[PDB]
Amino acid sequence: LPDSVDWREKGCVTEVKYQGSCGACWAFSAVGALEAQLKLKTGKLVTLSAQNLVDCSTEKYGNKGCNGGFMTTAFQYIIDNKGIDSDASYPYKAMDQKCQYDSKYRAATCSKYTELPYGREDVLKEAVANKGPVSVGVDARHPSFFLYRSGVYYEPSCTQNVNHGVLVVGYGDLNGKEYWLVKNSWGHNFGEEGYIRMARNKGNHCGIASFPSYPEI
Ligand SMILES: *C(=O)[C@H](CSCc1ccccc1)NC(=O)[C@H](Cc1ccccc1)NC(=O)N1CCOCC1
Repeated sequence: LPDSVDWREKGCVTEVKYQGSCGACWAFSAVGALEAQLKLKTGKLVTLSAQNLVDCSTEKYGNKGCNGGFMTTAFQYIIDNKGIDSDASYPYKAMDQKCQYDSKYRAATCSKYTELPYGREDVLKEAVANKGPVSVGVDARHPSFFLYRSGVYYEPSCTQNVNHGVLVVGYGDLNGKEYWLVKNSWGHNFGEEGYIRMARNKGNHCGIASFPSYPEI
């Protein structure tokens, strides 16, 4: 397997988004994963509607809009719905709204999704190298997480009990410190232009490999 991967270099990652005061991290992680598959399958990079997920993948999917949700059930909604709209046609408002999905603006579909084995960083590495960006949950309930600025993030208080959905878009090592390249949804001002490099192969640090999943078109 390659020693380093960065899907941004292959044009498979859209601009970093900003969720604001809405807990839509799960929606952003899910569309981020599908946006990469869309680029790989059609040759075009389009940001997909996180709002579509927030407004439409609700109770039936165990999701609570701005109060939280799951990437896996978001993918199921896209499968059941037979599509998800473009972000351009269905903009993010950081608020719970009525469902306004319209197939006229469908920008992608999802036929299935895959869940990786609990805590296996080696399997996660393979998937990121061979399949593409992977949605994961991390333990971000530590003030050091939002205050992260650069380098490889390591928080001794972290645990494997996850609560924040993000997207792994690569991996590598910074002078010997292995890491996962993670795209967040806290805007361009967070971390390294919207990304955080999290410790890799350090005992499933922050639970990054606890619940990984990726969709396929
Ligand atoms: C992402 O932004 C959120 C935080 S929800 C709490 C909150 C914080 C700040 C403002 C408003 C609300 N997290 C989630 O959406 C997580 C994502 C996730 C996915 C997979 C594994 C771990 C975590 N999901 C949840 O918090 N919930 C899922 C649905 O029931 C409600 C809780």
